[PDB]
Amino acid sequence: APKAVLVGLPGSGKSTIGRRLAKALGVGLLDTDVAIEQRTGRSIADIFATDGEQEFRRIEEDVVRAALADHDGVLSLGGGAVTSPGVRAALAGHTVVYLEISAAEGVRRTGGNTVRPLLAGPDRAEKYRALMAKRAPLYRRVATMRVDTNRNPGAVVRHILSRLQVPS
Ligand SMILES: Nc1ncnc2c1ncn2[C@@H]1O[C@H](COP(=O)(O)OP(=O)(O)O)[C@@H](O)[C@H]1O
Ligand SMILES: O=C(O)C1=C[C@@H](OP(=O)(O)O)[C@@H](O)[C@H](O)C1
Repeated sequence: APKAVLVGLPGSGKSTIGRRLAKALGVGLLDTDVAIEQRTGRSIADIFATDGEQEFRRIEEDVVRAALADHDGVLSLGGGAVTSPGVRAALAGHTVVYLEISAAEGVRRTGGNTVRPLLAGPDRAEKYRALMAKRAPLYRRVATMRVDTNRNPGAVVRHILSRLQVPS
């Protein structure tokens, strides 16, 4: 099972922190979005565009569940994976690091030309707020560790490592 599962909104630092945390723990990084792409042979964007969000979530849930069983490193979940009840259920018992970000910094971090089905213009800020407001309690319910990332990646990682190692 994963040493740590990373959850957070897009732009919260999953890929950055994941790479750095993985390195620090001497383990591999798996991103569930990449495994979805690997397994389906299809882009995340095409599944959304053609098949729709709900089929995406079921695929995503299956991939999350397998990864929770087969991956021994740091696992990062796509931002909406916690909207699925069965994903939250499967996360029970795991080490789950919620990377928290404010709207304004998250907006700022997600601004370039990455294709994002649920966060395209115009009005990305509005859309970011709606995703944050809706998902905050969902991230909170699965998290075993809340990490404010609004700090330096290196710092965030030292904090995570520390908190993985010692009693509450
Ligand atoms: N702890 C942090 N503080 C400030 N900026 C960060 C931090 N972690 C990541 N970033 C920045 O946020 C952007 C997106 O980070 P990323 O790791 O791709 O988030 P996610 O993978 O959750 O979408 C990048 O520009 C990255 O440099
Ligand atoms: O917010 C979401 O629901 C999504 C976030 C993406 O993952 P990241 O959070 O890694 O960008 C990806 O799974 C898809 O576009 C849906």
